[PDB]
Amino acid sequence: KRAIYPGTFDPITNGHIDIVTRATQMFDHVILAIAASPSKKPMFTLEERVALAQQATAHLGNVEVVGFSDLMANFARNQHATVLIRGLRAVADFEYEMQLAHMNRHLMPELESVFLMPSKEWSFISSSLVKEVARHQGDVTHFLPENVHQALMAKLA
Amino acid sequence: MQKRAIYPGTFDPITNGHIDIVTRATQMFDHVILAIAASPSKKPMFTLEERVALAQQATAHLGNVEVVGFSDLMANFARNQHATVLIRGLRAVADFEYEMQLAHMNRHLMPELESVFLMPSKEWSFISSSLVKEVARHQGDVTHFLPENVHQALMAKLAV
Amino acid sequence: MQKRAIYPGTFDPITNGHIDIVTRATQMFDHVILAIAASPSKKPMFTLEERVALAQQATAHLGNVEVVGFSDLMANFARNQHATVLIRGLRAVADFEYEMQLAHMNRHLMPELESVFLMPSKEWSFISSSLVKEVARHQGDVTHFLPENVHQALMAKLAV
Amino acid sequence: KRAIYPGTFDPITNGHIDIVTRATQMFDHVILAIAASPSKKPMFTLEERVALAQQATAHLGNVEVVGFSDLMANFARNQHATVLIRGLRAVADFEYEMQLAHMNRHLMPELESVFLMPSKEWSFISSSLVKEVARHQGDVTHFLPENVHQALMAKLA
Amino acid sequence: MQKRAIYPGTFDPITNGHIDIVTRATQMFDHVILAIAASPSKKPMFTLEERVALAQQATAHLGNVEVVGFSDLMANFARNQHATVLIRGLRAVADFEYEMQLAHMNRHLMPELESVFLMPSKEWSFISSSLVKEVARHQGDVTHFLPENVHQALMAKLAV
Amino acid sequence: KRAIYPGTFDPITNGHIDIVTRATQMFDHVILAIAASPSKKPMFTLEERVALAQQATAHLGNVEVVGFSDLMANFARNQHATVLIRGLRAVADFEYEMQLAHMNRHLMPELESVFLMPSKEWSFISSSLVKEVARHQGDVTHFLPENVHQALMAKLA
Ligand SMILES: COC(=O)N1CCC(Oc2cccc([C@@H](CC#N)Nc3nc4n(n3)C(=O)CC(C)=N4)c2)CC1
Ligand SMILES: COC(=O)N1CCC(Oc2cccc([C@@H](CC#N)Nc3nc4n(n3)C(=O)CC(C)=N4)c2)CC1
Ligand SMILES: COC(=O)N1CCC(Oc2cccc([C@@H](CC#N)Nc3nc4n(n3)C(=O)CC(C)=N4)c2)CC1
Ligand SMILES: COC(=O)N1CCC(Oc2cccc([C@@H](CC#N)Nc3nc4n(n3)C(=O)CC(C)=N4)c2)CC1
Ligand SMILES: COC(=O)N1CCC(Oc2cccc([C@@H](CC#N)Nc3nc4n(n3)C(=O)CC(C)=N4)c2)CC1
Ligand SMILES: COC(=O)N1CCC(Oc2cccc([C@@H](CC#N)Nc3nc4n(n3)C(=O)CC(C)=N4)c2)CC1
Repeated sequence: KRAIYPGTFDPITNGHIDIVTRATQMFDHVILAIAASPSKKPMFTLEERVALAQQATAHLGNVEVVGFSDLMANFARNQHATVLIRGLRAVADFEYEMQLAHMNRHLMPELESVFLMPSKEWSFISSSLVKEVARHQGDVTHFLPENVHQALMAKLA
Repeated sequence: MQKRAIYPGTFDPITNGHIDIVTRATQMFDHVILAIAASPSKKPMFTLEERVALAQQATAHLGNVEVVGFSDLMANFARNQHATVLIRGLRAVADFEYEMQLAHMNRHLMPELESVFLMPSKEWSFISSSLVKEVARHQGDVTHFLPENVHQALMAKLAV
Repeated sequence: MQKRAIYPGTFDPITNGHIDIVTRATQMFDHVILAIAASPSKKPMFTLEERVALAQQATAHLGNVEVVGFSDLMANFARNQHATVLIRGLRAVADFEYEMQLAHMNRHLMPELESVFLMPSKEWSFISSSLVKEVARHQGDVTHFLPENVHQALMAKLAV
Repeated sequence: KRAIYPGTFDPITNGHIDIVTRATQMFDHVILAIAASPSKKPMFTLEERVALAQQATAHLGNVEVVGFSDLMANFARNQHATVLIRGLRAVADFEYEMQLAHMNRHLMPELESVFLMPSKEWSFISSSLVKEVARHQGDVTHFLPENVHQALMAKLA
Repeated sequence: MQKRAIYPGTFDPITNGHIDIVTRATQMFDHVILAIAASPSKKPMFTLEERVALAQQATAHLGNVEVVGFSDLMANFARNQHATVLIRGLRAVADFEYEMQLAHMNRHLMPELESVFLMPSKEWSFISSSLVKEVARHQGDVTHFLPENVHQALMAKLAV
Repeated sequence: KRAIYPGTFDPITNGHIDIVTRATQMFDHVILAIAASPSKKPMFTLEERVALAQQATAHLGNVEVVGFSDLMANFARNQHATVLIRGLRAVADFEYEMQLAHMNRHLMPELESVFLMPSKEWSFISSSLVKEVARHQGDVTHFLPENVHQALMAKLA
């Protein structure tokens, strides 16, 4: 059973670590898939985001970190994945996830969208919120893996 | 991994929305327990025996579904059944809010039970057993939203 | 086009929020049926006869409003009345969710009945008949939210 | 009875066709009004969006497609429209529509905002979602009128 | 400014979520009235005397909290108590919608009473007295969500 | 008791005047704090926004208008404020406010986030909505203090 956990992960947070960890306890192999997403002008390049997520998930033996520029549904089919993992946060996210899931069901009917709920600890966090706090020199050590926190400080320095 | 998943609810009666969710669950987990609550807060339209018999007949074509009644705390029953995945459907915002509140409570009760939310077909996202019962009680056509055996049982129930 | 619109509900009692919606509906459709549900799920504070009489007096200044009681499925009554437009007010998110679920059900029941959502004045967006009744029962001033005849009937009802 | 159905329609989808069709069954004349909206940098020019919507609604005899750069409420008054049609989709849209409706009621009290619900078939779709799928080469033929699907493929080619 | 704030509710029973909110309120206002509704719509699990005694013992460490029962309209009681601040907790969207509707009503009833919304710790955002009671009734562990005296009273109540 | 009311206030509206007035009836001293926010490309410079808010709140004796580029929580600590005022509007805002409040509680546990509800009169308005109406020449005199309405007309002229 293969699952894909896609997103921009700019950068990967403890919220994302929590969701991917939960996914590895349910599925034999989890592909953490990072969207190149040039249109959103990410803070970190695709190569940097992949390296950070690789280092942050190295302790999980059944996680594979990959980058993609393809249509989500085509990438999932090409990874032989039948499960798509997304974390639920707020109503805006939930409504957007429902749009993506109905669209993905039209593109790949056998790809099942599965929603996980992160720990209360990471419910309110996002990569954007952590970057905004960090841009104004606020302490974000609690919200990120060690390697990511160092890379974020270095990027803003 | 040989995963055991639980899909709990009152299923009063089981609808095509429930069939959709349980079918999706059987496609990703080895064994699915469709768990029927014995004693809901409000008296159900269908007795537990009727709910269990309707759900069994409506899921008989799914080889890895087991329909079982339960009266314990859902998490206590899931633990006893060795289920490590809890399945719930999410139709709209109202569901999202309530299901998130239940998921945090269940994680406190049974941390090893993972809550997994699936989304039903657009065809069933606006239906619930309550809405179907209300429409049928008030003389509206609900045939499209139910398995045939449930449509037959509901007509018989409303006729008396 | 000579459109017939239906504005259904329990109207227990009719409030200034309902007056606002029905007034807007009369400005866009030739004939509006303000349809009162005979037998709601919970016993209403006002009997059907009181609800109909209050609604008639409160809308008497609107020439193209007809107040009528109904006990059938709302869509069955709309079809029988030759109404092709169903009017509902949308106050907040809770309304939006429930009304969308009802609209999909009604489209299945009567595809030729179009659901049209109107938004009340900011003055009435936070009120409901239930909230007005709860405030008045607990000795709060609700005069501003009701037509004069309803204010009189509610005071008489609570006095006994 | 004249109704106006405004929006950016960049490009017009089957969701928009469904709403305008429902509007023509209720009102004698429907103006489908396209906002020039240069600030949002549309994919299609105003002239292209008007031509696409004209072709896609040609089978509906009581639809008139026009472009506008004016304040919505002023344009509606100048079209002798007393009804404003909007389709409801998600909570974010509904909350935004409520803000526009209260603002429009202050600018033109006699302009009644009317909300329609699209078919379940088009509930999750938007022009942005269709463009995003198409930008990554996903099949969007189901979601658009034929002429629009050809114009979108051509624009991205 | 010597502000008097009111924190009203049914508190059936008082939870750690309520303790969190009242503690935050005591940190910003000179005096806080934790106001307990005498006669809720549905019969409470705990009598008013039990709710008041539990709330008093659970807030005894807060020097500027006064626990009082009330049966009037909340705004009428707040006016009589010279409270100018009304405290309510906001956990999620469902709360936000209902609390906004209540706040507009209270502003109409008592314009000089300002509604102030506080947000509880992440630890209690998914809990309510109703959810705690439902979990405990169905044999689930709720010790973490309650003050010790409430945990003791709830176990005694469910045992009989 | 000192409270801080932060935001971008680009420009300050009657919705903001209503919230700050309510705040001054509850707290001895209210700091209305304007975020420099260059990343959002505000219509008005920080100096213009501060001058407008100063003039619009001059009739309230216990309001101090200041600009800031710092992390919110650090600015509040440095102002000796223990209360943070935010107005509630829509679900999107409420969900975003909950994220900020949990983040601020991690950065400054003693800073209590307090939410006020504006008058029904200003519930649907925002600085963005007023600017959008004004950009298309719609009458926004009802929604802004006199000095702000003049400055907005002048800026767009
Ligand atoms: C259920 O999950 C998803 O459906 N996702 C896809 C969107 C998003 O990840 C991105 C973000 C930016 C760009 C991309 C690009 C690849 C690059 N570069 N592919 C892509 N495929 C899509 N896209 N975009 C959509 O916008 C909508 C859709 C149904 N399919 C993905 C989250 C994951
Ligand atoms: C995530 O799902 C859920 O959390 N479930 C449980 C609630 C509900 O199924 C019911 C309905 C009625 C009664 C019951 C009874 C058994 C009987 N008879 N057990 C039960 N277990 C609970 N209960 N009640 C709650 O009230 C809350 C909670 C967290 N756990 C279950 C849906 C499934
Ligand atoms: C879009 O509006 C609605 O859908 N309406 C119908 C529900 C409600 O008005 C009531 C209330 C109580 C009872 C009734 C009774 C008549 C009596 N007595 N008919 C009725 N028709 C229904 N009903 N119930 C439902 O429960 C659901 C549904 C889709 N159609 C109507 C609001 C209007
Ligand atoms: C109820 O509908 C609406 O109220 N609408 C207006 C907004 C939107 O269509 C646009 C989009 C971009 C720009 C425009 C421009 C024209 C161009 N170019 N006119 C315009 N008039 C407005 N605008 N913007 C607002 O932002 C708010 C408001 C109350 N009135 C319209 C949807 C329709
Ligand atoms: C903003 O808070 C609130 O608005 N409150 C009031 C409601 C509720 O506390 C109750 C619960 C049950 C009964 C009561 C009784 C007293 C007894 N017994 N008074 C009361 N006052 C009200 N009531 N009911 C309403 O139904 C609506 C309203 C605006 N004001 C209060 C929460 C606090
Ligand atoms: C509860 O309120 C808030 O928490 N606020 C902060 C965000 C927002 O005001 C801004 C807007 C733009 C930029 C800024 C800059 C200063 C400049 N320039 N400081 C800042 N501090 C933050 N920021 N951003 C975040 O994005 C998130 C966060 C928890 N703290 C503030 C509203 C107030």
